[PDB]
Amino acid sequence: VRHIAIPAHRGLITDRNGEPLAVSTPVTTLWANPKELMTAKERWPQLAAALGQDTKLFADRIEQNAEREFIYLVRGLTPEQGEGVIALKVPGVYSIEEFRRFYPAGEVVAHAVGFTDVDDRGREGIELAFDEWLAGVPGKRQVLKDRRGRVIKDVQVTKNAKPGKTLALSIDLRLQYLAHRELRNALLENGAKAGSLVIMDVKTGEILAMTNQPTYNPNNRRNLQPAAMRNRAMIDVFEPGSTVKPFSMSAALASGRWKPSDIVDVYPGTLQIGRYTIRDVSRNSRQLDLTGILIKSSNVGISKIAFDIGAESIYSVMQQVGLGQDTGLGFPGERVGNLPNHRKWPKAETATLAYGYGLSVTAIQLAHAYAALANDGKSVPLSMTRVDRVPDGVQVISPEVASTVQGMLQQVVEAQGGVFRAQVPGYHAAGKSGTARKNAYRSLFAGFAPATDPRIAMVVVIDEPSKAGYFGGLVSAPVFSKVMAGALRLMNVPPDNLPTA
Ligand SMILES: *C(=O)[C@H](CNC(=O)NS(=O)(=O)n1nc(-c2cc(O)c(O)cn2)n(C[C@@H](O)CO)c1=O)NC(=O)/C(=N\OC(C)(C)C(=O)[O-])c1csc(N)n1
Repeated sequence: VRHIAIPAHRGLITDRNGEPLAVSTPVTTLWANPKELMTAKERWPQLAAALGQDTKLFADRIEQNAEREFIYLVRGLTPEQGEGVIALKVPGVYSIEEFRRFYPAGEVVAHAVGFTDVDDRGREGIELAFDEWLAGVPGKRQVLKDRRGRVIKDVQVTKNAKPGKTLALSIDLRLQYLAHRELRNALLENGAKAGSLVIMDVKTGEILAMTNQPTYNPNNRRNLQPAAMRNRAMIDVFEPGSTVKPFSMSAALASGRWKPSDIVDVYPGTLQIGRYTIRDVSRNSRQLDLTGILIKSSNVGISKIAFDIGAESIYSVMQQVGLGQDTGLGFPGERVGNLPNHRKWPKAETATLAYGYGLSVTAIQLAHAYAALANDGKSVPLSMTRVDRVPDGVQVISPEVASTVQGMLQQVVEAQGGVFRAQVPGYHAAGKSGTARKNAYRSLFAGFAPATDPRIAMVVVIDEPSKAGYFGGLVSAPVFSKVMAGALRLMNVPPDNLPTA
């Protein structure tokens, strides 16, 4: 070896407003030339001590490497700690200036941002996804050494290091902190195993927050529990159950065959389909209108609509809003779930599609589909980076149908017998609860606000709540209420439901 590499300064990662999320910090690595150390053995114990190493094990290491001209002693010290050991003047001890990431927000955005390894290479999250952008390129310095490997000098910088480039995420750290706190709070209030919360800008496709529990502090490389390192919002797939009923309803309203005031008879709350029985969560209904089917969350009601309009129409809307489909994000480990298709849809599969059973999605997909509904039926491609020019997007549901469904979902939140815990102080909001039997349950709420001129969509997933209440409208709805109330205020959306008159 006639060169040493010159590490490049890795690009700053910020939130959408320039708040630092991953910052390259100076550290110093110490290395030694055993051939030189072998001439200076009386110094070894002082050096061993400086390095926190056992005297005899350190001596054993040097002796075993006596034929080598390079070994690492320790990596990633503070500059001051490194200078401290260099100041001992032990022959054959040298230092290299390197970088280590610091993550100022720690566990709050750990799953989005990810982490680098000891060599400063991205290995999880955004650090990995945008590694090429962030990394820049190392330089090279030619060195002169004697025949024992003693470093005499730097001869010159052959190649200069090129710094990596700054990256501004879509995340709004203010919203990320709020979501993080409120998801953690709800997890603890419910004794739950895990959860995720996603907030999206419905107009721009930006992911404004994406938080999961459990989480981890990426600044601390000890312990490390891989289960806490899971970006569940992107990696965990789940059956969305009742939260997809608004897409079934969109298909119904688009077919020409259904209007909101139409009635379906769901008595006696079960419906036999050959060997399979559809069963409603509550079984105290006969006639329901279409908004009532959503309020009551009736699997029987949505199934009967599905039989009438056919599964193909429902599958198309779900596919178009992105359920079970690749997001087109860069993101390491992201899963796609599954939206089943059929050459010919049998009756059972038509019903189960319509109420979200036996298909699987991620929280990011579900939030993206709600964002399309909220954005007057126009889907904008997802982004984990700040969006300055908004892409054109794709009109997936007709604006009229989107408008009608928005209004129904506002009634789901606001009407008698609805999901009152999702109501957002100061604002009209809209959305739909779900509960999936995995007994072990996952509690869901998906929605957007304000209900007119929607601005943000949100999905809350609470995995295995362990108190007697486990329904999405009980467990996840209040998290939507609190997080939406804070997020809208932070975004300076004027309240559209303050008390009047
Ligand atoms: C939809 O997800 C569907 C039916 N379950 C729900 O709609 N849960 S919820 O919509 O979040 N929800 N339902 C109720 C509720 C319950 C009642 O007994 C009565 O009478 C009225 N409402 N609440 C309470 C709110 O009204 C308070 O405001 C809700 O929040 N899910 C399923 O069909 C699935 N499993 O169902 C359960 C009942 C969990 C089960 O079978 O054990 C399901 C769908 S996909 C899947 N794997 N499971």
